[PDB]
Amino acid sequence: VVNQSTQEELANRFRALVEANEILQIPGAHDAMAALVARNTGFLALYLSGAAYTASKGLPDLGIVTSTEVAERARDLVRATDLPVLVDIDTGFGGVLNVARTAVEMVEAKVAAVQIEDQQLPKKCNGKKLVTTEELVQKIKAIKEVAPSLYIVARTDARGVEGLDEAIERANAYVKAGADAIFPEALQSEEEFRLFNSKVNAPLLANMTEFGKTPYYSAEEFANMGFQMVIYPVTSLRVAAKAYENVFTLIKETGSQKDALSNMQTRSELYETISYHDFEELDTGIAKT
Amino acid sequence: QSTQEELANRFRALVEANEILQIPGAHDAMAALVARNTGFLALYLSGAAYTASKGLPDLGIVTSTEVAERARDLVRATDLPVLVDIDTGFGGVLNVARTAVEMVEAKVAAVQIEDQQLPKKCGNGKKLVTTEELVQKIKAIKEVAPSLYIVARTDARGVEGLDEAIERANAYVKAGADAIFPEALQSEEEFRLFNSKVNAPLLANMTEFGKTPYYSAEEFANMGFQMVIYPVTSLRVAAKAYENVFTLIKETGSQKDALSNMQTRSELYETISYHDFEELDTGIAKTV
Repeated sequence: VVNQSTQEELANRFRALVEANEILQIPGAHDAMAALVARNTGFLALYLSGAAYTASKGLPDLGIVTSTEVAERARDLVRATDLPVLVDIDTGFGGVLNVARTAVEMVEAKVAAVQIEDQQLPKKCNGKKLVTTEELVQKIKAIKEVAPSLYIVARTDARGVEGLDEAIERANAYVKAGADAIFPEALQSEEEFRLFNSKVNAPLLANMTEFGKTPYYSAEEFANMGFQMVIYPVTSLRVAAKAYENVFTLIKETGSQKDALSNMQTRSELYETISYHDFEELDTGIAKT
Repeated sequence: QSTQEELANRFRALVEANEILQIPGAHDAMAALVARNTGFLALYLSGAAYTASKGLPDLGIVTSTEVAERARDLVRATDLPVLVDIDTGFGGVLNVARTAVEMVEAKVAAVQIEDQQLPKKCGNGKKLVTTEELVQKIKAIKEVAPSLYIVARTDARGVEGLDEAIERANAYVKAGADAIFPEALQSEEEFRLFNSKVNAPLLANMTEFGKTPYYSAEEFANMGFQMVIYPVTSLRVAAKAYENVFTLIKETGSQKDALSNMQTRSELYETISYHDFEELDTGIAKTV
């Protein structure tokens, strides 16, 4: 709260990063603290996956979270860093109208971009089912209608369930509806990357998630195969939960945490990252005047 | 699963027990889950850990509603007794009443109130309220939220001395505090002398990089402590973890060399109890 950019300013800052020559590395941050470390690391864009946010709250990725829920966490990310944030919003949390509200809720939270997919949920009473191309298109039309200032990324899981060629047709159809970029989940080879890149006239997103169906290509490698941005969605929570495990086990069976001191953020680093000095100069600046 | 009153009396029995109660700080539900899986029987919600997780400084700028919110998230995920740091009650005697009720509704086992005087004037710094002022706040909680275990934190040692700290602590117990928190006692003889003249279960602050050495849980127990907290420890290890894997990704272009520092999918799978939700789904679909 010590001295920024508006939603469209953050949105236009996000587009230029995608339009830029170099590939846009987008790390996911489940909380505002992690968002700060990403900013301090040098990253220019932010990401919020439902998978990490749910796990952060101890819930499974089953769509049992509300759209407002995500908008609040996305707000903590923007407030703390003033960086362009890409938000995973599943299927828009409902029908065309729920998507519209979802879209507006994101703009209010000064979110630069959102990510909607073509999966069919809620699934009937553990499988990947898709909606009709028209159904997601309608959702895309709704977003552009109620929130034109919002950058759009469209996720398609058609490669797995339908096929490589049906995924491209869906992609180009999502593009003509208003989607600025395409998230093609589960492309299986370098050749599939390049062919998808050439057949679709839109920047491609890379899901660099761990222990998944994607080889650990470098960001430079994704850039040469036809991708203009790359995400590391659940990485933040992944290293965090592993760290809790270490320090908790230590305290539990040794009786102290004196062995994990090397794996900790010191007082000064917390102070600095949290910008205590800027809160002090504010209050003191008002004080001496 | 468990009611508030069941969780509160569970916290009480854990204190009355001879073995010292280790209470780690869990800034979020994920950290709370791992703490229970580690075998811990109680959780601590630090105001310093919470704020810094929300990218905010610990300057009393958060609401009691957003604290009870995160507190409830901790309780729901673990069904464990939770000790919540409510600072000063977030206002006058009236605000402490609502805060107490808010914590009860969030199924919180115990709360922690301070000697600190808030807000601080426009001019770092340290000052306290009057003894009568906090006693009134403790009295308010006992009246409004009797089902709530009360821990009173005093910071008189650093500003007013051990003498006033003891006199305040006993007045807090008289007000209804079930246990007390004596911040920053200077030595081991101050530990014993305080334990001697104060008639209540004592709490120990085992935070890092401070003026307190790293005793084991047993070493505190020998010195008379029944409970010891690890406030912002979970937040500290999470941050450095962010720093390492991000610097890796930014400088290398991949997270490949940090795969050994990550919780696997299957470990995350079993952590958030995905198996039980799936059992519930088909447990409904197959009964009809």
